[PDB]
Amino acid sequence: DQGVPASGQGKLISVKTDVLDLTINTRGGDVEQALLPAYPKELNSTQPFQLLETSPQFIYQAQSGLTGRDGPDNPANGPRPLYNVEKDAYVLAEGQNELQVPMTYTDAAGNTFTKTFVLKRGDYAVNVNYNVQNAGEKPLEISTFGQLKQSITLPPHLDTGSSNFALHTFRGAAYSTPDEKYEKYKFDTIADNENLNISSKGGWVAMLQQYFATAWIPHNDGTNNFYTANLGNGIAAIGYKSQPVLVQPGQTGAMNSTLWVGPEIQDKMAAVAPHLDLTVDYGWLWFISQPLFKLLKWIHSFVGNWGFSIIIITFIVRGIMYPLTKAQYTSMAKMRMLQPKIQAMRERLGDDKQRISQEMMALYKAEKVNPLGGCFPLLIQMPIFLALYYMLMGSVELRQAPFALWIHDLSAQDPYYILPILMGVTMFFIQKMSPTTVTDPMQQKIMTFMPVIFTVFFLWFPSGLVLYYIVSNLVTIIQQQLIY
Repeated sequence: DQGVPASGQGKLISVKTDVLDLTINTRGGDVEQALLPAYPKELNSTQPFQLLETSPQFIYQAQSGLTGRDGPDNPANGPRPLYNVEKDAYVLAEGQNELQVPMTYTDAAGNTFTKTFVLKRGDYAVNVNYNVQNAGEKPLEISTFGQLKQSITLPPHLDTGSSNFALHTFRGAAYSTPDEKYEKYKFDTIADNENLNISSKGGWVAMLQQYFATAWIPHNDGTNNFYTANLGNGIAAIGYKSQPVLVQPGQTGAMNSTLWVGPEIQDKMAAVAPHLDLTVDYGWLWFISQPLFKLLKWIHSFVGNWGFSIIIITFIVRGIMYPLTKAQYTSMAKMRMLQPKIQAMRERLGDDKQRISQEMMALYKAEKVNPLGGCFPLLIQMPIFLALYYMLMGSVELRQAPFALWIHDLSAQDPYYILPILMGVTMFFIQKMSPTTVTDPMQQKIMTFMPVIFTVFFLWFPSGLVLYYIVSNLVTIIQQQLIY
């Protein structure tokens, strides 16, 4: 049950469905390229997104085969199997929901091995099935393997735009085990030859990027061997080897596995394999971004527009936090009332900062007013900002999602940078109509600059996030115009 073959030269065939465009090497049955038509390469582009790729500058393939004592893919048994395919192109026909691509190989002793890819319409989980006919008079020991192979360094077009994200979206390997429901493996750890070597009863191995994932999900009754491997020259690998299966003389056997190669849609992935939906990287705030997205998607089932759904989610969470905003408003009201007492205490005590502080903090403690003051609503807005940010940057459904007028991508920044200036205009409205609890000119000096510093803040942030806080502060303004 040991030994994974290297890539071999062979005839290439195409396999097309409505959502997948695969190139498959007949030697071994590896997927060398995979295109997703339902996801354009970039906004306003007719090219499909390229997930798997075999290129001189970059490699990313999903390999599989039969290893073990008698597995033809085992290098100890010779060269990789050169399967025979009847035609070079396989297309999903109209009215047909399922497409099968069989590949056969007969060894010198008469044993036949059939690798058949089974695809279905609108489905990103491709089934890789094996059928082995034993011709000899002693059993065959066969083990299923599946390997994901990719260059460690992404090709130059990797990064642009002056590190718009302070921390990039994750790109690397990951796996799941009945003991560890989801763990991540860095390519750099693999590059240092510190490899994974664990057992798992079921589970899956995977490779991840911002919006798309590849994964091998074994289907057997034994204990698999999940592994990573530094193949060298900057090529990382993760995969699995199944428990060996015996095939007695004159008997036929069947081995199954599933390959996911598509977008990180949690609803669709959770049905293919348990915990597979966790491949989406919601950052450290996973426990709030996943609920936020689930309800945002729930709103999308009614409105049908992701931007308006973000406008609605702002109203929802402005309502859940209204007692907190009203308590802070009550707190800030009493800070305005105590300004004459704190100026009179300052002129009574003199230049004694310590007892001025204790007396100010004690008077603040008697009638509950927040010592943090004006930056407390900025403090509690810090998790929701990061939560919504990781939700927009991690949800494939929001990728290239339009809103209205000049916004055709809620996940991307405003190309005209008009939304970040609009939010600064609303903040300039807020600070002017509100008493803004000004007491010292030094800290007040930066408060007049807050509209523009916070404008250039949102200049490199997703339009869907800027949109949220735009209508969030329109709710703030509408409240104080209706009270006054």
